[PDB]
Amino acid sequence: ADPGPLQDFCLADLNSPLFINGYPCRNPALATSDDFIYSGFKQAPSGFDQWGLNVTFVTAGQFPALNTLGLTINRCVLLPGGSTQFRTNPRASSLVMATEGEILEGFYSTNDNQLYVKRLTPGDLFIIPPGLMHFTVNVGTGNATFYASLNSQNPGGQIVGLM
Amino acid sequence: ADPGPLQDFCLADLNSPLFINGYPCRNPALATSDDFIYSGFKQAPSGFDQWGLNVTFVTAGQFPALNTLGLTINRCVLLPGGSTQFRTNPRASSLVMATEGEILEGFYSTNDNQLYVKRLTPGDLFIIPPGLMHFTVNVGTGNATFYASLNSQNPGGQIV
Amino acid sequence: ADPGPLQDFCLADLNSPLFINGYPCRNPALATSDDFIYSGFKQAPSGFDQWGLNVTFVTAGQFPALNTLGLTINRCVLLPGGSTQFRTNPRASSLVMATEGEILEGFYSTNDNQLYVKRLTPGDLFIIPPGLMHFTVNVGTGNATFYASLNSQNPGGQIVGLM
Amino acid sequence: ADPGPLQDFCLADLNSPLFINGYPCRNPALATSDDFIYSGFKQAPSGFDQWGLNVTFVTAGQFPALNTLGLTINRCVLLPGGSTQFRTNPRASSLVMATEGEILEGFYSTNDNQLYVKRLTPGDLFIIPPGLMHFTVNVGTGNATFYASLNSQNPGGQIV
Amino acid sequence: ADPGPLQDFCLADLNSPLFINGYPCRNPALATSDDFIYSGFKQAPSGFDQWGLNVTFVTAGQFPALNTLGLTINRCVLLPGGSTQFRTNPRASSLVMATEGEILEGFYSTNDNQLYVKRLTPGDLFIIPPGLMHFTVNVGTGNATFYASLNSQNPGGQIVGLM
Amino acid sequence: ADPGPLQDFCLADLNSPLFINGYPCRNPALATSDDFIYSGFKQAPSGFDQWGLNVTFVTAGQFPALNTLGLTINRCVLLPGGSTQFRTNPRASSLVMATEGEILEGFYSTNDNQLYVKRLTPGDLFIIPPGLMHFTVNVGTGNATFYASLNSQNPGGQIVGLM
Ligand SMILES: *[C@@H]1O[C@H](CO)[C@@H](O[C@@H]2O[C@H](CO)[C@@H](O[C@@H]3O[C@H](CO)[C@@H](O)[C@H](O)[C@@H]3O)[C@H](O)[C@H]2NC(C)=O)[C@H](O[C@@H]2O[C@@H](C)[C@@H](O)[C@@H](O)[C@@H]2O)[C@H]1NC(C)=O
Ligand SMILES: *[C@@H]1O[C@H](CO)[C@@H](O[C@@H]2O[C@H](CO)[C@@H](O[C@@H]3O[C@H](CO)[C@@H](O)[C@H](O)[C@@H]3O)[C@H](O)[C@H]2NC(C)=O)[C@H](O[C@@H]2O[C@@H](C)[C@@H](O)[C@@H](O)[C@@H]2O)[C@H]1NC(C)=O
Ligand SMILES: *[C@@H]1O[C@H](CO)[C@@H](O[C@@H]2O[C@H](CO)[C@@H](O[C@@H]3O[C@H](CO)[C@@H](O)[C@H](O)[C@@H]3O)[C@H](O)[C@H]2NC(C)=O)[C@H](O[C@@H]2O[C@@H](C)[C@@H](O)[C@@H](O)[C@@H]2O)[C@H]1NC(C)=O
Ligand SMILES: *[C@@H]1O[C@H](CO)[C@@H](O[C@@H]2O[C@H](CO)[C@@H](O[C@@H]3O[C@H](CO)[C@@H](O)[C@H](O)[C@@H]3O)[C@H](O)[C@H]2NC(C)=O)[C@H](O[C@@H]2O[C@@H](C)[C@@H](O)[C@@H](O)[C@@H]2O)[C@H]1NC(C)=O
Ligand SMILES: *[C@@H]1O[C@H](CO)[C@@H](O[C@@H]2O[C@H](CO)[C@@H](O[C@@H]3O[C@H](CO)[C@@H](O)[C@H](O)[C@@H]3O)[C@H](O)[C@H]2NC(C)=O)[C@H](O)[C@H]1NC(C)=O
Ligand SMILES: *[C@@H]1O[C@H](CO)[C@@H](O[C@@H]2O[C@H](CO)[C@@H](O[C@@H]3O[C@H](CO)[C@@H](O)[C@H](O)[C@@H]3O)[C@H](O)[C@H]2NC(C)=O)[C@H](O)[C@H]1NC(C)=O
Ligand SMILES: *[C@@H]1O[C@H](CO)[C@@H](O[C@@H]2O[C@H](CO)[C@@H](O[C@@H]3O[C@H](CO)[C@@H](O)[C@H](O)[C@@H]3O)[C@H](O)[C@H]2NC(C)=O)[C@H](O)[C@H]1NC(C)=O
Ligand SMILES: *[C@@H]1O[C@H](CO)[C@@H](O[C@@H]2O[C@H](CO)[C@@H](O[C@@H]3O[C@H](CO)[C@@H](O)[C@H](O)[C@@H]3O)[C@H](O)[C@H]2NC(C)=O)[C@H](O)[C@H]1NC(C)=O
Ligand SMILES: *[C@@H]1O[C@H](CO)[C@@H](O[C@@H]2O[C@H](CO)[C@@H](O)[C@H](O)[C@H]2NC(C)=O)[C@H](O)[C@H]1NC(C)=O
Ligand SMILES: *[C@@H]1O[C@H](CO)[C@@H](O[C@@H]2O[C@H](CO)[C@@H](O)[C@H](O)[C@H]2NC(C)=O)[C@H](O)[C@H]1NC(C)=O
Ligand SMILES: *[C@@H]1O[C@H](CO)[C@@H](O[C@@H]2O[C@H](CO)[C@@H](O)[C@H](O)[C@H]2NC(C)=O)[C@H](O)[C@H]1NC(C)=O
Ligand SMILES: *[C@@H]1O[C@H](CO)[C@@H](O[C@@H]2O[C@H](CO)[C@@H](O)[C@H](O)[C@H]2NC(C)=O)[C@H](O)[C@H]1NC(C)=O
Repeated sequence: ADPGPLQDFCLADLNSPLFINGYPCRNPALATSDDFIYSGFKQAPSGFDQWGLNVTFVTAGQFPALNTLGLTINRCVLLPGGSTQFRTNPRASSLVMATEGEILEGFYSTNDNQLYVKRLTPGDLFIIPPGLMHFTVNVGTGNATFYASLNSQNPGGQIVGLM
Repeated sequence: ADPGPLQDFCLADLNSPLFINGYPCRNPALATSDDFIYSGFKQAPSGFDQWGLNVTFVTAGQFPALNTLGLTINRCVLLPGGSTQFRTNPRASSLVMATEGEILEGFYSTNDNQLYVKRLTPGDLFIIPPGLMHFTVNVGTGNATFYASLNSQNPGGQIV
Repeated sequence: ADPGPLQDFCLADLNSPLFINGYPCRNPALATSDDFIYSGFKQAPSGFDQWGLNVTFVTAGQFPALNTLGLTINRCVLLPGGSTQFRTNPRASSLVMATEGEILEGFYSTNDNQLYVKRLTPGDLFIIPPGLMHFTVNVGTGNATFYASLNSQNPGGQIVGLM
Repeated sequence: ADPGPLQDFCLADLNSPLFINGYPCRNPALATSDDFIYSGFKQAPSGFDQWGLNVTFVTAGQFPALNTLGLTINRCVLLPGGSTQFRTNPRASSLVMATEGEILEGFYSTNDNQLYVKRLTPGDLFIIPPGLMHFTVNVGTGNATFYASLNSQNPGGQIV
Repeated sequence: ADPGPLQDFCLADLNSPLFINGYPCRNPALATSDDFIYSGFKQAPSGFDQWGLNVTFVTAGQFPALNTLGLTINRCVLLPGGSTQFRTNPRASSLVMATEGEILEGFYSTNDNQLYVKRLTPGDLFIIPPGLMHFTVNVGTGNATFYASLNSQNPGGQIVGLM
Repeated sequence: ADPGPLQDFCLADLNSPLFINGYPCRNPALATSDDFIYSGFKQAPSGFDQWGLNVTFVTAGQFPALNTLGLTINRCVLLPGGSTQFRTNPRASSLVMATEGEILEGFYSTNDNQLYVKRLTPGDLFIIPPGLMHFTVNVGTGNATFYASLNSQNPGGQIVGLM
């Protein structure tokens, strides 16, 4: 549901004094190859929340080249015993790929909160419809790592309940 | 640019005799937890094209639960010396994450085909705007693996 | 974010054996004036949930002419002491109009769940961004009534927390 | 058909010197609870046009918090004998709810202007597809009041 | 505002008994090159309305390959003294190109119907925003021909006034 | 896929120092009738590329009134023996109308590049789905002229192969 792009690219000007839907852009003539790579995932999680989750975000706020292009990827690492609590992504679907460890991944539908839940091991994909309450719990040994691909440059994230 | 969903989910009925924009759906009341997991990536590449590329596709055609939900992920594995050739994804952006090996990833803009190209190592991301000509070359020692996340259930792919 | 209409109207065929995004339609040549009125709100709430809320829904599931046209209105009645609990509308904004009694209406943003809350009396409007956790509490005398206008034929509704 | 929002909210800066599709926004960090309520409907109609209609508008121009969020509600009050004349909402559907009095509400399709018209009494809803010519006539004894919910922050209005 | 296509093409099955938003499609495997050409404009206008206008329509109803692809072209020919009356295209912009003769082309805005009117000679373009009341009158000698490009497979057309 | 317009019109301010998705706009109160006509097609092609193609562009970059309104028209003239090479329009469908001369027009699908090719004479239409590789070659005598209608204010254009 992100607005369609009206040109090739439009790098977010993160220090603009203006506020618009999304971000104003830098001069596209000034873009270089370096603007289209993002290397943030090379930094390991620097900490975890009280529930054992670290999220490393890659939205247009972190990766200016994502502006207008409709995509986000977030890396989630769960300590042993860690969980996400109940969360939503208000403005995007989330396609989860497990890459390390083992997790319980589930979402609740809008039909009396019917729960669709599966155990994921590395390689597994799990799709979360937009805005629906979901969770991840680490059920394996060591850390669990998964990547969420979302169809918005800024899906948003909200903690909705605790466990 | 995928049409927005008008309900929670709508699993593609791949055996329907009808043809519509996207796919007709199975009865949502019959959907189970098993319908929202996809395990295709656990199968290693079974072969490679003449250029050393294997693509393992996860569109709504392979993962029915993606129907109406606007996302695709593809796994690409390149043998040493492998290349993707020049390709487009006509109907989606592509966000590439390198996970193994090292690649050259680039795309051409519509302004005299200016080339934006970078070396990617595991962890790096590279964004290809929708429809733009792009390529990947394996410049590392072993196999290169990267995943393309696309904002369509069926972005399409074309060698140009 | 509802798909745009590709013709004047497309009345939901609610007894179709097919399932598609949205609803298949009846033959538009068979539509009559009666198909574009909906009188469900003339029935008073027939009951309330354990927390004192009655919702009378008008989505495309109840009002076939809404199919493809991107709108829903729901009537909410709260008994004295009643509340909605914490809820989301996953796929639409919600514009609330209070018409009877007095309510506390609020939503939480995705920025550390900052709460935006106001007391509403009849005539007041309050806008809930899409997918964001929100609530209504009856703080007046007697029943509270408000109408939610949503920009989807089927916004969805999910109870996300209790109070 | 309103562009999707790219953040939680984006209050219209109505005093901006810039002009863009929609409105530039105020700093979201400065938004308060007061920004998400609108109390304009507490003012009764201050006057009526020659045809006995008063419209009290709530678009993003009046209610800045509606900016990017895709909704509008307008209150229409018709004096006895009043009428709206033939009008369109070019960029949105209109879902009409009658709340006081009795009205004739109708719209014309694009198929030889077939007329779909119904009598509405309080509680009734009537849906007008986007852009289609429509009208309301007061057929009751007192004032008629109805609210139009539209799926745009700025649907537009035109007498045709 | 047409829904985005979810595949390469989707030729309208005009003989389907089903009704959905837009059209159900033929088997894309059966599509041939001939399905993507439309030659209706080789037919001259066969008649004119009360007022001297002939419209030759190319929507998805006439050109099945337009289904899901978001475009329509209409050819309009005006006899001497002919006019369109006041009309709207409810669901699309219209980009008019004059190719023969001379016309007065105008639309009214929603701001108290301010009139934007220009007269066009062959080669000229004039843009009509979506849904806005507009008209064209033949002000030259002989026939006037112009083509309307619209960003919908089925923009719709309505006479709204009589001029 | 162009973002929907949020007002009647929004003429591109091409002299703005700002960069956003699309274009910032001039004050709509200053717009006049002349802002909605574009006469660029009155200029004949001033030159041709290596290969005998001239494109006269009418995007929002040339015709500011197209901004937010979702349409573009391009005129293409091919010298004898001329061709476009393999090209894409990344962000729009293209509806081609041949008006002078004779052309071979084709596009390749994403299904192993199956070729859909037709030859066109004046009046014929041919639809190119968005982003798909396509070409036109002049196969008649003299100049060939066709107009491309695209459902974007800035579809973009890319040479993808050399034929
Ligand atoms: C789960 O994931 C966390 C975060 O990635 C791991 O903790 C991190 O481990 C890094 C490497 O093991 C630590 O960096 C090292 O720091 C030392 C001294 O400062 C350096 O000499 C060394 O070269 C590295 O740079 C990093 O400090 C640490 N980060 C955090 C936030 O804790 C964690 O690893 C496990 O826990 C830590 C506390 C150590 O005991 C590790 O040995 C141990 O593996 C991951 N857990 C598992 C089971 O893999
Ligand atoms: C690059 O990636 C490809 C595909 O993932 C690797 O080839 C695959 O290697 C597997 C071994 O890890 C092969 O499985 C074996 O198959 C034989 C034949 O029946 C079995 O008897 C045996 O028990 C294993 O199951 C798999 O068949 C093979 N697939 C293909 C399509 O070739 C490749 O590995 C390298 O090449 C193969 C041919 C072997 O020589 C591997 O030992 C070798 O590492 C990957 N290349 C690199 C450099 O990592
Ligand atoms: C809050 O809203 C509820 C639902 O609208 C009100 O309860 C409803 O009141 C109706 C009319 O007062 C009841 O219908 C009547 O039934 C009787 C006997 O069956 C008939 O003789 C009569 O003609 C009406 O048809 C309806 O039964 C009732 N519905 C429910 C679900 O309770 C409620 O009204 C208040 O509570 C009820 C229990 C009565 O005591 C009412 O007198 C009282 O006003 C509304 N509350 C307020 C404060 O307005
Ligand atoms: C139809 O709706 C209109 C607008 O809401 C009603 O007119 C309004 O009636 C108010 C009374 O309820 C007027 O307020 C009074 O104004 C005077 C003048 O200064 C004050 O001194 C006095 O204290 C009140 O505040 C209000 O001015 C008036 N507005 C307009 C634009 O006319 C209308 O009511 C009917 O007409 C008016 C003129 C009075 O005669 C009312 O008593 C009468 O009911 C509504 N019509 C009906 C049939 O309900
Ligand atoms: C989870 O782990 C990630 C990765 O280690 C942490 O992300 C890092 O968080 C810090 C502090 O929030 C960020 O620092 C910020 O950097 C920007 C760079 O311009 C600067 O402007 C800010 O003022 C601030 O210094 C850092 O960028 C960020 N790194 C990445 C790759 O995202 C995250 O904090 C961890 N979460 C928790 C809860 O511990
Ligand atoms: C690259 O590697 C992937 C992963 O091994 C290969 O994908 C696999 O391809 C086979 C054959 O195309 C698929 O089997 C087919 O399934 C369909 C539908 O069930 C059926 O009609 C066929 O008869 C056949 O059984 C298999 O599902 C697929 N697996 C996954 C996970 O996608 C791919 O073939 C390799 N590409 C090349 C060029 O070697
Ligand atoms: C809140 O009050 C409303 C209005 O009184 C109640 O709505 C009504 O609910 C009943 C039972 O769910 C509906 O009955 C159904 O009618 C359809 C009509 O075709 C039928 O197919 C079903 O099998 C069933 O009989 C009724 O339609 C509905 N009325 C309206 C106007 O929506 C609602 O149940 C109350 N909620 C609670 C929690 O009490
Ligand atoms: C129908 O009744 C409504 C409700 O009384 C009238 O709306 C009110 O109209 C006045 C004058 O147009 C608005 O005041 C103006 O506000 C702007 C912006 O602050 C300012 O620039 C002007 O100088 C003037 O003060 C007032 O805000 C507005 N109230 C509401 C709630 O919308 C409307 O005028 C009546 N229509 C007719 C035809 O009588
Ligand atoms: C305007 O002229 C066109 C072109 O001849 C007419 O279009 C044909 O109309 C008949 C009758 O409905 C159809 O069966 C044909 O398929 C149409 N052909 C094409 C190419 O569109 C049209 O009828 C004329 N309109 C009026 C009002 O006279
Ligand atoms: C305007 O166009 C009409 C329709 O094409 C012309 O009438 C046709 O003229 C041709 C001669 O070239 C006849 O073969 C057709 O039978 C006529 N058809 C109809 C429906 O009249 C008309 O001559 C044109 N007038 C001018 C002044 O250009
Ligand atoms: C194709 O012909 C057109 C029409 O003359 C040329 O368009 C002009 O190009 C100049 C130089 O960039 C611009 O300053 C003008 O504003 C253009 N006018 C119009 C109406 O577009 C175009 O340059 C030619 N292209 C080639 C490759 O020769
Ligand atoms: C094809 O088109 C070109 C461009 O319009 C023609 O060349 C022009 O011819 C006119 C004469 O009518 C001259 O006034 C221009 O100066 C020429 N311009 C250029 C750039 O050459 C050409 O003659 C046409 N050829 C055919 C066979 O139709």
